[PDB]
Amino acid sequence: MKTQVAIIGAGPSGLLLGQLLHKAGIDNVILERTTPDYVLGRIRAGVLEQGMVDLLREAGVDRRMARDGLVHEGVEIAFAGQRRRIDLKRLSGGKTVTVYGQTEVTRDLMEAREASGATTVYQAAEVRLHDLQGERPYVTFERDGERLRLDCDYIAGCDGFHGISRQSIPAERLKVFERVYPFGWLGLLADTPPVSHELIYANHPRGFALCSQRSATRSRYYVQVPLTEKVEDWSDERFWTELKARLPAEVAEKLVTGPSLEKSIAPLRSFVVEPMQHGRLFLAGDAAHIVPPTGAKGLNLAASDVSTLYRLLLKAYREGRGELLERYSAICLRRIWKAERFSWWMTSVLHRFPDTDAFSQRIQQTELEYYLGSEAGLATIAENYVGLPYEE
Amino acid sequence: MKTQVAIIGAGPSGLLLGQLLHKAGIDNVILERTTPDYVLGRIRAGVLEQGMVDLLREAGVDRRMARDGLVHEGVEIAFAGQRRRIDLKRLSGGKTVTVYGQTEVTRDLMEAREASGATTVYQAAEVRLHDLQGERPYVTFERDGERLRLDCDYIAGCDGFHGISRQSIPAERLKVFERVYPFGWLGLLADTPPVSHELIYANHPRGFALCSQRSATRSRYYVQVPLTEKVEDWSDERFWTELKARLPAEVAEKLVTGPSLEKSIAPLRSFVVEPMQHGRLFLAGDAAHIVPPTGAKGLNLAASDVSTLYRLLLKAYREGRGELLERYSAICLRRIWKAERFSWWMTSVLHRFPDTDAFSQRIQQTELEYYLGSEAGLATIAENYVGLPYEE
Ligand SMILES: Cc1cc2nc3c(=O)[nH]c(=O)nc-3n(C[C@H](O)[C@H](O)[C@H](O)COP(=O)(O)OP(=O)(O)OC[C@H]3O[C@@H](n4cnc5c(N)ncnc54)[C@H](O)[C@@H]3O)c2cc1C
Ligand SMILES: Cc1cc2nc3c(=O)[nH]c(=O)nc-3n(C[C@H](O)[C@H](O)[C@H](O)COP(=O)(O)OP(=O)(O)OC[C@H]3O[C@@H](n4cnc5c(N)ncnc54)[C@H](O)[C@@H]3O)c2cc1C
Repeated sequence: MKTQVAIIGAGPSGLLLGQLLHKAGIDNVILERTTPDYVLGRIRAGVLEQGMVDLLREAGVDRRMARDGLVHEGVEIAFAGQRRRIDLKRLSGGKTVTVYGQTEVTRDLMEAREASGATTVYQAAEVRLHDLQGERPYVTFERDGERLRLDCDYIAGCDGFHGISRQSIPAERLKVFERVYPFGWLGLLADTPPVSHELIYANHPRGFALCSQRSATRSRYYVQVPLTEKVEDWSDERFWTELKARLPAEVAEKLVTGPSLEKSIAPLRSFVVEPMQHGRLFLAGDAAHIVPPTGAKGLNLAASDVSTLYRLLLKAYREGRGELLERYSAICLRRIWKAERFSWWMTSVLHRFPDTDAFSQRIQQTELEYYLGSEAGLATIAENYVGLPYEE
Repeated sequence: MKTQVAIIGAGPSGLLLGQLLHKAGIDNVILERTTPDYVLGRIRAGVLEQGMVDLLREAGVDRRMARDGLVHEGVEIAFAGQRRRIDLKRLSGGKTVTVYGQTEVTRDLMEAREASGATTVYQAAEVRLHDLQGERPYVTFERDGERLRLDCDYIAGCDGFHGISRQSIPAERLKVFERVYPFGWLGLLADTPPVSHELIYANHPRGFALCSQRSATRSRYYVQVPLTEKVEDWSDERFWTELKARLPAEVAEKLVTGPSLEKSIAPLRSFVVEPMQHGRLFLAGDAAHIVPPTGAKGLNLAASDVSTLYRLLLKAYREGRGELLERYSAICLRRIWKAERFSWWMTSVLHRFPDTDAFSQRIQQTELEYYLGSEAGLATIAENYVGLPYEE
């Protein structure tokens, strides 16, 4: 079989890239290691930037989002007995963020692809990339015991952190930057009304806590835990008690608790690889970089990578301007590094780090006091939170 | 579940390590991504060093090998109209090599493990390593939809070039050395009597050819092909004609051809990673390094890595000398680099390289003439071919 653009991974990155391209008349095939069900079981993201929202509208998959999504105009940070609200809309110049789960975005994209008739091969086992530096690269994979070959012009590696794409580039050609945090996030999804109409990020001595949501009757809560914890050691009962302990009393007493639909621990890390392409292979999303969930940038950076790749592929196919693809990494890395710096900053001021001396604790507290009390400080959080502008 | 040593991959490396350890009283669990059948379908190696042979005897899996294996005392190199034999036995000081297929070695090891009652989990999907730098590392995997956790003290990554082990070590902690050759080997396994009682490595203007065997009625032939070739473009008919064209007439006319049992193309590469361990994780075999098949060192280097790891694990468990494990990489890398240099040398003097000027062609030919005509030159090939001594 042959196609123009072969896409590895049917998560939001690949599906969004594949929708945009198909819409523009560029044939693409998506190869996914697992099943649609497995993909749909990942809870993950809840916060989307305006740029992600417009990209979904452009891809023609925004009906359900425009209806069910919640537009948020502010967020709250609670520390040292105080609760400070950041007016994102006012401080960022009218920009806002949208709360719509990643499961929903994925489901909408999967349905739009299903209907369009575009090719999608699930349970594509043992995917291997070949002739990346040639003019005719190809992908081999196993479907029901038989190994097929897919010929293409370009390959978009949208296979996540553990995908085959990044591994297929000669190690000596990549420079990795990584930071692993000494804690993870224990998340709990419940069918209960959220405790606030906006998100509450909390720095507490016992550790970080976050009050999020998915809709008016579905909440998502998180608490910072050491990497040595096991999810089975955390009953719903234990989670609620711990969460309550980390929140302001007035917030904790208004909390409607209930049994969990999902519970899991996500470890935290920062990771960037440079460059993000090799020959005819271009990395996008988690395949190229990871940001701690604190700044809500992962899925959103996946979106800007995809918007950039799509627009460069359009010029190549439509305008015969293939030389432009060489600019992929430079354009993306600029936005990636700034979003990494913000996610790193948020993570450092909101979490409890092991082995912290007196001076550092005081500086962490002072960072919050200064940034949340200065009009200029608030603006730096707001513009970064809503999302820095996409480069052209 | 808990065990002492968790082993990733049931190829010869993991099975051999697991047999040795079990025999010494150290419990180990082997996790394999595929099925026993898939493992048994890989043809691969045919030449074993004396050190590999003694290691199999020590592991108590040499009955069938001692019976069916063919001990070779010499090899032949054909170039420029000449056929020169290297008397390995005489030039290396009595050492020889043994021809016994890797499929057989694997089958013998699998049966010995089956009988011993030692744990082996096939179709162990989505294997992930955790807490490598801790005192209690663990492995998570999926077996029939359910994700299990395996606790252990040490983890031996014997999962090959594309395994999860090497990928689990922080990229910034490893320094990769790699060379990819512009050609691959098209191999053909036939149920016919070999053309010679010894192997024939041939440098011919059309490219490299190799006459090997598995037994008195089963041969293995190879011809050098560009990376752009597809196995389906090579009929048995086309292979035999090409092979015949690359061999000395007297050899080519004695050739008994026949339909193929197996046909495949293996690309050539040199690859070394330094160090070969991280915390409680130790890499072995193809997971740590790849050598072009020309010098017949891959499986053999896997054996010395395993012999070293086993002996260091024995001191740790039996003698409480865990500090010795830190020496793993230094000991192995010494043997690896020398076997890499030899495999690289063999590859460069026996193959046709694209874009070679007149001077280089003459030097390649002169290398053969000198090394095959000097008693000292012959000895350097012989001692390296039989295998350099294992370090203690
Ligand atoms: C707890 C948590 C909270 C988060 N919150 C936010 C938030 O509020 N906002 C935000 O922007 N980000 C957030 N993120 C991040 C976001 O979820 C990820 O960045 C996003 O899922 C990345 O999408 P991707 O398409 O790049 O890959 P992924 O979602 O990982 O999907 C990659 C796909 O490729 C497939 N694949 C892997 N290997 C292969 C192979 N060899 N062959 C074929 N297919 C393969 C995988 O099965 C998978 O389907 C959060 C993440 C977590 C963990
Ligand atoms: C054409 C050719 C000829 C050769 N000739 C010779 C010869 O004559 N002599 C010689 O010494 N060498 C030779 N070699 C090399 C030799 O075959 C390899 O070095 C040897 O197979 C390495 O063994 P290993 O156990 O390290 O791995 P492998 O044989 O690759 O096995 C690794 C195992 O790990 C499994 N695995 C992979 N990923 C995972 C995962 N995520 N989870 C669990 N399991 C996983 C794989 O399924 C596989 O079963 C030759 C190779 C080739 C290709």
